[PDB]
Amino acid sequence: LKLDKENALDRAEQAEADKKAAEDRSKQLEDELVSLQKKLKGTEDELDKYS
Amino acid sequence: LKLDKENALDRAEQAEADKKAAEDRSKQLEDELVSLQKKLKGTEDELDKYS
Repeated sequence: LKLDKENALDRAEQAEADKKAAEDRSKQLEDELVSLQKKLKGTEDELDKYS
Repeated sequence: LKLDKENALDRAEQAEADKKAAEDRSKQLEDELVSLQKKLKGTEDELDKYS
């Protein structure tokens, strides 16, 4: 039916939306691995300045 | 419609595979962000130890 495709599509479309959300989380987490690594190296560069 | 439950189920399997690859990345990047944060706090608490 249209309801089988709509439910399978709601799963696929929501999975694409969840891929957007999962990608939003993973890309933001990669941006924040850069933020964390950059602030880790901010702190490391500052460790040397304080050391 | 009739085969779009199957096309959208396979699309859901792929979209779930890609949301999962993005989410598996979100988890790996979360583990890395937390590892970087623990190292950042390692360096930040050490920035204080030197400061």
